[PDB]
Amino acid sequence: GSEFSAKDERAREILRGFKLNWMNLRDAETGKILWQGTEDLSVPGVEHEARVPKKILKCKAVSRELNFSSTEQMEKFRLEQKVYFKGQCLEEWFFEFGFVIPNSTNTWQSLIEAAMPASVLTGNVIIETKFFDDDLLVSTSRVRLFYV
Ligand SMILES: COC(=O)[C@@H](N)CSC/C=C(\C)CC/C=C(\C)CC/C=C(\C)CCC=C(C)C
Repeated sequence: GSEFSAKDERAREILRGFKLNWMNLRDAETGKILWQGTEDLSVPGVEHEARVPKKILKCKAVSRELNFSSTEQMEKFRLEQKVYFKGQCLEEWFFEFGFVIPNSTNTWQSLIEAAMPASVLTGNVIIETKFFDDDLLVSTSRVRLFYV
């Protein structure tokens, strides 16, 4: 039993004012779109799914582009992602956007390098994402991946 702090309140404000507008993945060797979403995969407390083309597992590198809106100002917007296959953490990724202007829309591109078959991976891979503003944890969200 504790206070609902100033940090608890601001983390809640950032979450209620944040939306992921769209996202896509491009083959980094061709610049061509492999997968697009408009579903907000950022939303915590819902068990999200993504159905990506199995040919993605072939790519040496993919670029990921996010477009997001934030009513609240953020000093250092950043993501930590862990990739799980049946509970084993296979990858740990860090991406930094930086300062977010209040009531702004923003585009963010990152590069992911391909560090087992689609038959086995499909439905057994979870990406867990932690959304921070510096050291304030705003949300934790999870996406189960399928290769189709
Ligand atoms: C085994 O699968 C692989 O990852 C290999 N193909 C190597 S790499 C390719 C990239 C992929 C498939 C991972 C893309 C990531 C996804 C679908 C998760 C997107 C989630 C977010 C960007 C988090 C959204 C949350 C916010 C903004 C708070």
